Amino acid sequence: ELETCKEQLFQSNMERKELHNTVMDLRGNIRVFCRIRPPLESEENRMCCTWTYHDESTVELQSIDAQAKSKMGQQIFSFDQVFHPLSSQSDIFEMVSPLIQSALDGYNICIFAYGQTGSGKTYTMDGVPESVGVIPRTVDLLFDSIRGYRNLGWEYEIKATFLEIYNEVLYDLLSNEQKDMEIRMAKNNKNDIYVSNITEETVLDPNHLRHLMHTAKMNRATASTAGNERSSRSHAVTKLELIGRHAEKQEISVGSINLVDLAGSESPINRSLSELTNVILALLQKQDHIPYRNSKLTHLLMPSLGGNSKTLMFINVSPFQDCFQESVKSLRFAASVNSCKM
Amino acid sequence: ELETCKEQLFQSNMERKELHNTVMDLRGNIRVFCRIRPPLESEENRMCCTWTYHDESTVELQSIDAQAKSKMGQQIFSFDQVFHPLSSQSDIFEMVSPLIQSALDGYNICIFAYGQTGSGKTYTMDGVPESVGVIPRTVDLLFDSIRGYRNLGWEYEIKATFLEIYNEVLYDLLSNEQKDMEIRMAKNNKNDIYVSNITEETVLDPNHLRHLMHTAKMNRATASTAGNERSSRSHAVTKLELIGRHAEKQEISVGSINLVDLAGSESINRSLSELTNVILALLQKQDHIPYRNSKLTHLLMPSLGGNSKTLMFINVSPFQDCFQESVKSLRFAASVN
Ligand SMILES: Nc1ncnc2c1ncn2[C@@H]1O[C@H](COP(=O)(O)OP(=O)(O)O)[C@@H](O)[C@H]1O
Ligand SMILES: Nc1ncnc2c1ncn2[C@@H]1O[C@H](COP(=O)(O)OP(=O)(O)O)[C@@H](O)[C@H]1O
Ligand SMILES: [Mg+2]
Ligand SMILES: [Mg+2]
Repeated sequence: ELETCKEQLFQSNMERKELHNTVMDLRGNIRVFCRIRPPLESEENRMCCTWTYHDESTVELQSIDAQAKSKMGQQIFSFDQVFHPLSSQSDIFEMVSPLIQSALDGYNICIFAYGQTGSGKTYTMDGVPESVGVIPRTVDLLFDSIRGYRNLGWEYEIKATFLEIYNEVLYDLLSNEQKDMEIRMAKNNKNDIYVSNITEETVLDPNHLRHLMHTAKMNRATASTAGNERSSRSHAVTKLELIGRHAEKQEISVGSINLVDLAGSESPINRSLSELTNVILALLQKQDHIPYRNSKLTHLLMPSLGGNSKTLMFINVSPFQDCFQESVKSLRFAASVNSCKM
Repeated sequence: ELETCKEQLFQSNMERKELHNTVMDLRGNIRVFCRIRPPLESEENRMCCTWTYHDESTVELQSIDAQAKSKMGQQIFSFDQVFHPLSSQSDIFEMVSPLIQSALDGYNICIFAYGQTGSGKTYTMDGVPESVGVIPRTVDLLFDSIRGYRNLGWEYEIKATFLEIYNEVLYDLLSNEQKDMEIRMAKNNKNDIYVSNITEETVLDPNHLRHLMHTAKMNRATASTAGNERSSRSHAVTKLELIGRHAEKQEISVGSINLVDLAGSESINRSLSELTNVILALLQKQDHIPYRNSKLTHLLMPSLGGNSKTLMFINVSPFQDCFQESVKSLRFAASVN
């Protein structure tokens, strides 16, 4: 008879699962966001732009130059939402926690931080000890959720791997034992991908994972020091694969989260950056063929840009005049996107 | 030990509830549908119209009068869905069943069948012993759901009341004791309404209620028999009130289902017209809704409110001679969304 609790507990969750993917689907599946960051004490003598916020999801930006102002015309863009200099980390996390539950439910996620250097990706994805980013929160939420699922029969296992992509070249950031990795078809799924030779530790709790994350950062030997042309010009893919198994019932749940702290989008490899973009738009257009294998980064995420996959995308921008010319570019991508979702 | 687990059930269900309403919301909350009925053996020599189906949620009608249709511009309308002559009762019910869940979760529902006489309203809401309508299936679905809910701690209680509105006059279809009934502010909710003197039976199962529905139908002894300007000119409000109580937790769930079998739409109309206004008035987020301008809009005031969910069926006849009317029916729909 208590089977009727556990069995119906198995059933309410099954229904909860569909309502949620349905909500997810109507809401989007490929949402684009914008994040604007407050200027720093070391930029108090820096020139801004004029941020006009027409409604909670649209924003127009204008060059404080009254002269150039004439030939530029208009600069107005909308998104599924917009975050302004007073928007907290916890704010941005609201837009993400749902996708986290989708992964536990068996769907692949992809959160990308994108923008020109200085914009705020690293701050967004990782954050800082004072105000943690998406990844740190994602982990806590992940372990909380997992904890509960036990009472339902599901035993979850997390499998983390951390790497970097610098010039169409992959780097395990968990080992210094310099090897040669390759993106290849997963043995039990020609559609899933697998990286050969990566360190794939199985997280034991927020701790063990915070560590691993630290390690990955160090081994990144982040020479943001001298000629940093490296870190600001390379992709950082953190992947957590969630494997849920229900014995005495069978069937498993497999969903993966891919937290990409993208390279800076500025100008004078871009092989990926550009390629990544094409792929994204190519989907929105239900295009027949997506060039996933045209770049190490799209090949690697191929299985999470798929059909049921859900993608977040943050465009970070600096509220500064000198940036402006870039700041606009970052947004245009956002504008070119939603023009396809039409 | 169950006290750590079953609580997760009340806790789980709770979240299902929150999500369903979220889906309901994005979907609509106020959806307008369209049903076209196929011609009968007694209409084989009747003139149809040109039913163009541009996509599964849009359709264009046209006067076979190459003469008239060349003088009108067009005849095109889209709904949240459209059902054609081949659409079954079970099809329509799929559009409804979700709202039945909302009811049990504590929201107010309203299903309206609407159109010119002879279009399909009575068929849709009540149906026939062969192909039952929305109301019959709502009761079955309502009792199944209830039956499972027990295991979650909730005890549900249904409370039916059937009435008719003829000329801004309310008739209790469950008693022949001819009394005077009034619409007034509920005691424990000034926004809620309560009719005085209505028989309010507490349904015990599909039977008890099917019975009551029959009674209600007999006690309707309309003039459709001898002077149809009656039945086909009055409103039939069936109302099931769902009250769920969770003891050893407190908290109750109060929701109602209002099944309205509207009166013919051809140009009394005090209500039918008013009803229309009110509907549209909501889609426009208007400041003040004139709920008390008609007997129907005042009875349903609480089930058209904020959270409230509303389904609107516009039945139409596939006939040339109905044409001019069939377009008016669709214009209302053209303005809703
Ligand atoms: N939202 C913010 N609030 C406060 N400081 C921020 C914010 N966003 C970015 N910063 C600051 O600037 C730095 C973050 O780097 P970032 O702009 O993420 O990299 P890139 O755009 O080169 O990938 C941090 O040292 C942090 O103090
Ligand atoms: N979908 C249908 N399939 C078969 N018969 C139908 C259908 N719709 C309506 N009818 C028929 O016509 C009658 C229904 O009346 P109705 O058109 O609902 O009323 P009004 O439009 O006057 O409110 C029934 O006797 C039924 O046989
Ligand atoms: Mg950075
Ligand atoms: Mg009728």
